[PDB]
Amino acid sequence: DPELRSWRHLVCYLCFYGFMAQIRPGESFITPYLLGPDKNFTREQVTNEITPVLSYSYLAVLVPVFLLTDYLRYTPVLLLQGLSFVSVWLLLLLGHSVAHMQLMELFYSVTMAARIAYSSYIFSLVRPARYQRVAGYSRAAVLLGVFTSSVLGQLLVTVGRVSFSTLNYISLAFLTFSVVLALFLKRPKRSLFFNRDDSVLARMLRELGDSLRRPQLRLWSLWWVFNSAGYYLVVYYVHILWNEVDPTTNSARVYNGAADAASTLLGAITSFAAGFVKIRWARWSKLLIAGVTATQAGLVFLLAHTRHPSSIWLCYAAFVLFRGSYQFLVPIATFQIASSLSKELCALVFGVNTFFATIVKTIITFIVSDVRGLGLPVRKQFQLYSVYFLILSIIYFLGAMLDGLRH
Ligand SMILES: Nc1nc(=O)c2c(CCc3ccc(C(=O)N[C@@H](CCC(=O)O)C(=O)O)cc3)c[nH]c2[nH]1
Repeated sequence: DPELRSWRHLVCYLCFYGFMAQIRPGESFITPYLLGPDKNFTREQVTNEITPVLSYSYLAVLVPVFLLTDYLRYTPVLLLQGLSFVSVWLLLLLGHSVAHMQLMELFYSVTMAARIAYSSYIFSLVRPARYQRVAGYSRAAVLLGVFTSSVLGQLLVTVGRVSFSTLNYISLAFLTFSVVLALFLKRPKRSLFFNRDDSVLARMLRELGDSLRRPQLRLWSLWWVFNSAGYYLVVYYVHILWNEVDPTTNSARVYNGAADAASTLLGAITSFAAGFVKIRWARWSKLLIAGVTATQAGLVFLLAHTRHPSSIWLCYAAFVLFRGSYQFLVPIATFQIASSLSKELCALVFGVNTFFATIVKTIITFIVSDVRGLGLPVRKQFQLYSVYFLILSIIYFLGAMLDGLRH
């Protein structure tokens, strides 16, 4: 039996690791570094040979990491999320070929599949009577981490006047510190699926069938499969589009970290404002999806049809508002799906709704974005993502009227 750690020395260390694991100052400046004068990649080599591997590998490492999170009891996947971080920035700084960058998207996809390895780690580390206070602190330390990583990434690049290569060495110093902090995390002794002391498969699938016939779980899983697949396709490719609108030689004029800190801050407000409307706007739920996906159709169209370099600040605001539109509906989706679900069925449905959204993200990425598919440039393929949300916002508006006229 291992010694119980001090309680105030654990929540302070869960919040300090969860803050320091999000410090990647050169993360918003990966694409202006790859497309810059430091890396020798063509604009069509990044958007068609490199960036679709971020979607392919995330389909390949999604299942494995989702199962190894519960099998290894959530600590070596927090180390694998930090060591694949080091392997991304070791390939940013030392990789030169296109295959070295497709390997970098293989290691970045491990860090995206192991993003739930920290929210589900505190779920199994902390007793349920004490969980909602630590999960409130650690979600505030993660959100403070991804905010100030983009602020420190911006102040070093704009105010500090450091290069993108020096910023990736500052990021590699913060990332080897996050591997050291992940070593001293307290590994749990019982997980949710594979390391409990006991079937679970029988309890879930008997409850999954009865909870699949709810018209709030099906509606917000259909949102999670399709509206979140189009969201990350805009998120992966908007920095390639900002390198087309404002191709500035100076790194201090980039402001990619100022737009990924504003969309973190605006995404925090819309996630806070969604806690007040997740239970009461459940009636007008298809109209809330169609009202936001129509806004997400206009902002991608506004991104796809700005070509003047002085209107790059409109392209930053059309993405901060784009992220804030999606982060408004995620706490509403998280509640309407997981309302009457078991905690083992929350991790199964959200693990499947992420997996089905990654299949849709892989199918579009291969057809629209890959050089083996259509090979479209970032500006033309942002016009197909604009009519992707418009087709989605038509279906949820027709679904709000084909079921709004029944009474
Ligand atoms: N060439 C190239 N360009 C890139 O942009 C890139 C990246 C970043 C891709 C990436 C960025 C954010 C999220 C994501 O899921 N974002 C989260 C959190 C972000 C935050 O909090 O700031 C979200 O849900 O918004 C998912 C994926 C890795 N390798 C790359 N290679």
